[PDB]
Amino acid sequence: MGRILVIEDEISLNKTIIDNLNEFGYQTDSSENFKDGEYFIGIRHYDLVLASWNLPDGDGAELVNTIKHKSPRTSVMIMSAKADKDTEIKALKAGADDFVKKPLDFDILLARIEARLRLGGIEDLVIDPDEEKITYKGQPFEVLTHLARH
Amino acid sequence: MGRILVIEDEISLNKTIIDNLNEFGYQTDSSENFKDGEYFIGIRHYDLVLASWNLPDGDGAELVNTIKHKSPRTSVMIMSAKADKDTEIKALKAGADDFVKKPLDFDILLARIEARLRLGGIEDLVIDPDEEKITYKGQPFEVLTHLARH
Repeated sequence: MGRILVIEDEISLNKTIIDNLNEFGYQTDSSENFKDGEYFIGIRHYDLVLASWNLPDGDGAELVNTIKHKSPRTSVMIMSAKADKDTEIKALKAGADDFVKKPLDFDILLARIEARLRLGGIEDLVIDPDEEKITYKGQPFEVLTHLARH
Repeated sequence: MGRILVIEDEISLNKTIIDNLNEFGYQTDSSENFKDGEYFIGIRHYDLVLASWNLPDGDGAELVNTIKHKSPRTSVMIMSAKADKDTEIKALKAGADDFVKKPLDFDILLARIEARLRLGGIEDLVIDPDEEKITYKGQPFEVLTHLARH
């Protein structure tokens, strides 16, 4: 049960996506605009965050470069009410953590986002999830983690 | 310039994908069968490895469970000469590192696999790429790496 944030201009449509999101218990904030979502990013902590395109605050590629204020202010995931082929390709170039599309079958996205095996990555542990500073001061991998815990 | 291994039953058809692979200098071995590719996995070292389905040695879901001999013998990437909707969904459930599909536009896959921003992850460095044991015995992130190198 992760958390997936919302970046959308339509509260009805963002609730429709929030269906798929909280289908895995994803914490959400109903966005009435792209800016609404980009601030919902900062208001709370989340495991994955949508982004938009061609919204009232979505300036397309200009929004693409804008939303990554210096180092990207999260917004790892993306959303789209269409296939957004060019947008989808560009986001994949950006290596987004996830993404959602309306024409895509929602059962398929349910199975995917619900479980897609998307794995990758104490005395000295200085992990800071709030500031994205996962770190152990000092740092068979499971054995290594067990030794670190003890 | 990485390496992408091949798992396919047709040498010409797999050479078609090998085009996209060596388009980024991906080392390849022409596979005339699923077993051909699964052994090409072991013959050399690679950055990414296709897998198959419904091949002469592709037993579908049975091949899916078979190819992961105990801990998966690489084969992170997958390939398909069709949309393989069920197969694609299942592989995504497996959290594959990569994949290729024939109906998918090859320019799109060129742009993706060429550059999709897929990054993620000395005195004591005990990294073993040959045996997948990336580790530093002792172990700002760039600063940390610089300090470790010195």
